[PDB]
Amino acid sequence: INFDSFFSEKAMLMKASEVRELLKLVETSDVISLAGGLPAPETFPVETIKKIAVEVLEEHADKALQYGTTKGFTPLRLALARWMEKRYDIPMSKVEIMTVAGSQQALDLIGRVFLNPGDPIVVEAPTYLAAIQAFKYYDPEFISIPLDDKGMRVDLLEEKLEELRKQGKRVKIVYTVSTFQNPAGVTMSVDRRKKLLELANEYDFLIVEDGPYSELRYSGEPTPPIKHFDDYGRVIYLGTFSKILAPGFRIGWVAAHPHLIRKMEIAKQSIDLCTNTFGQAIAWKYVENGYLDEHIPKIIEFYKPRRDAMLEALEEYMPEGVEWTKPEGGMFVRVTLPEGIDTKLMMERAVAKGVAYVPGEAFFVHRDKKNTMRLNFTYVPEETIREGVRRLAETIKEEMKRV
Amino acid sequence: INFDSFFSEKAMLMKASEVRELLKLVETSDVISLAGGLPAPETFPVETIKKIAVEVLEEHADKALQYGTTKGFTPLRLALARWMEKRYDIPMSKVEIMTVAGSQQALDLIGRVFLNPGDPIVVEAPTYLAAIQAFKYYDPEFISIPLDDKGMRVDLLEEKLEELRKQGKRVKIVYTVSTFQNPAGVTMSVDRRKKLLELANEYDFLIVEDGPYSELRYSGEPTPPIKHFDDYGRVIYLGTFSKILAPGFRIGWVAAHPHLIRKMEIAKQSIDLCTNTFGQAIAWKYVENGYLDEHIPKIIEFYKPRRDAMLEALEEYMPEGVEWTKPEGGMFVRVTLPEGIDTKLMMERAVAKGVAYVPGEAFFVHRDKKNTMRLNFTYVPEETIREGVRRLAETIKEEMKRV
Ligand SMILES: *Cc1c(COP(=O)(O)O)cnc(C)c1O
Ligand SMILES: *Cc1c(COP(=O)(O)O)cnc(C)c1O
Repeated sequence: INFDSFFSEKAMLMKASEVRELLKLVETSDVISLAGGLPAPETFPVETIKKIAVEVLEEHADKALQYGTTKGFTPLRLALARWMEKRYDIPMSKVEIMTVAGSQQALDLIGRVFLNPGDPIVVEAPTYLAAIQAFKYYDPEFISIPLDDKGMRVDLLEEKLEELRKQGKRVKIVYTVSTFQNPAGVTMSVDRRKKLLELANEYDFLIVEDGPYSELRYSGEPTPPIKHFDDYGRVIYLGTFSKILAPGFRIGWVAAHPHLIRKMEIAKQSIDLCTNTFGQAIAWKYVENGYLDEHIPKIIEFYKPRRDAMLEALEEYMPEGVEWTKPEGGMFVRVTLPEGIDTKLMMERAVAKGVAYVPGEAFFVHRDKKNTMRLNFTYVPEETIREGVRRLAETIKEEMKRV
Repeated sequence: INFDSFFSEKAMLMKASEVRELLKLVETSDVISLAGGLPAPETFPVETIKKIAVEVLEEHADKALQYGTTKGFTPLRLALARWMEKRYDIPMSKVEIMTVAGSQQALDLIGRVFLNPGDPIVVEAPTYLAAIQAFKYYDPEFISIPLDDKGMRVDLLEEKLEELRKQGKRVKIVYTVSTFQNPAGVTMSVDRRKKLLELANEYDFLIVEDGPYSELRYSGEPTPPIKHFDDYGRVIYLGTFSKILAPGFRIGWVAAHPHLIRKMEIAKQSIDLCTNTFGQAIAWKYVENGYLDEHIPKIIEFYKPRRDAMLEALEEYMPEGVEWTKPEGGMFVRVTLPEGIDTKLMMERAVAKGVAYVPGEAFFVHRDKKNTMRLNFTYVPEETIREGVRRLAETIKEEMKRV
């Protein structure tokens, strides 16, 4: 049987050889990996989860195990609306909540609901790889905007929007991981958040704010989600239980205008019918009964030291010519090497010295920048982080000699 | 803000006004609903689920709560391969297993992976509404084939395939809910299953066998899944825990040739990253430790009486001119009224008399047959079923008078 002849056009394109190649290197024996994107299992509130699971099965079995609505388990959606309104002072008048099988599904749904081939969509450069993967399927025109210490360069965005306007072109969506960005670790300043919203009205586009780390600030001044400043529904906010509960439940939520939620709901129905109800019932109690609020500080207390250890090790071992972001939360740090260095090609040399990272090329729509890398500090203890950074520094010193 | 201007072409099309209209009628006060498609909560093995959940959280917390692979939790996939091989004597050489967020996701993935606009796909007439919904998004050309007491009319399929061949057209996929069909309740005979496979080789197409009720036969002679006769990978088998464990976990699985699984895996990654791991770990123990095999007989024992009550009530109260299928398992029965009767229009009259059903028009790609309906017997007790059928019979007697 020739199976290839059955595949659709989009299926013929998609492939994952490069992710397999990277996994092969990262999993090599005797390698300290700083290339992961996973939360630390020590942060999973297992005892709390066990207690709630039992509670749900004893008092809410039928609703927790039966098919649910596509929009999502109402008690959870209501608890999330209340929690968000309170924690971020979000104007809720034009806000409705729907749950999704992880924020990832929201990304795919945003693609289905808003993107026609060729539609211009703005993403940061670099940006979340899974977002690029989700949107690319819909073949939009990717417009990338650089970042700096204060996140997306909204000044450059405005210039690009004007240029596009003059070309009779329009941007439908501006996608931003506004706080503790994956992969850069930078955070959009409040002044830029307000400006982005102004631009959204001026150039009439919608903002997709991915907020997976909104609850994980370890230091610096709080930066309210862009959604907090949204009074009309210009922002589609994506939250997730992945980093504040556990990735396993595959439960995320979308806070947006009813008109958008209804469309996303219709699109979701044919994809998976509903988000898993058992996990939703558990998340319901987790949020409504105060467990989430009690656990967040514990997560911060666990990650902060690892964040500090990585920044301290970089300062201690990295040679001159190397720069890195200073994340005030989240799980990632971006390291930038001198121009001319290809961190993808240097990978095997890093692995040879016992360390792994994610070559930065992948986080760029066109994979045009090659001297950066993403490091992770959540998954490994402080000493391992230091040893890992030490090995990476030697790798870099040697790479710098090549040319 | 004019949100409509942002919606994609496909988003502009999709809508759910008719499902809302039906839900409105079904939920009317004082109505016995035979229009549901849900398993009975009494069949959920709650105590077993509670025990396994605790076990998983005490002994496998990290793997049950952390992000999983897109292909699926290996211990579960291996247990499913073993269980299937044993229970259905499936030739496993060219079979690999991947888990999905319910079989529904498999349907969407099959659409993404195999269907280009205009591609001919065969479905039974009637067929599973959610399947039509999943495939339609990909705009294929629906080719429908009638059913009879022994399922899909494979003789008619062959004639249609020949006609298409002569037209230079080819069918990529033949989708069939081979056992205890939703909505008809009929089952494809073993002779037709073997013939369908022969045709798959002769006309070179792939078979998607949806087997949500493969484990729920209450009477009659066992009919092995079409997959049991597949030695080369012509069949993509879809199983689900929805009717044998609980719909809430949103865990289904796909048993197919590695080449197809790999493509589906790539497509799934950008949709939701992975199926929820917590539910997968629970399903793993449920299957591997023998719970599933012990529970199946209990489900059969619970549903069989309800199946019998509905068939007995139809025979007792239905007027001459009314026919219905005699399901040997599953959850549905198809009732056919005299030509000229529109069960969609009769709906409000049925609701007025205290009973609801699903007008059959929806289960047809073009919604061209209007004298049928789908009844469900799993969700309500025997006496309620009889009272419901009694009210439906009076509704029909009166409808027959109209013209
Ligand atoms: C961690 C993360 C997510 C979460 O994805 P889920 O599908 O909810 O697990 C989303 N966006 C970014 C930027 C992340 O790094
Ligand atoms: C019940 C049913 C399913 C199961 O769907 P899930 O997404 O696994 O819950 C699939 N196909 C048909 C024909 C069914 O009636």
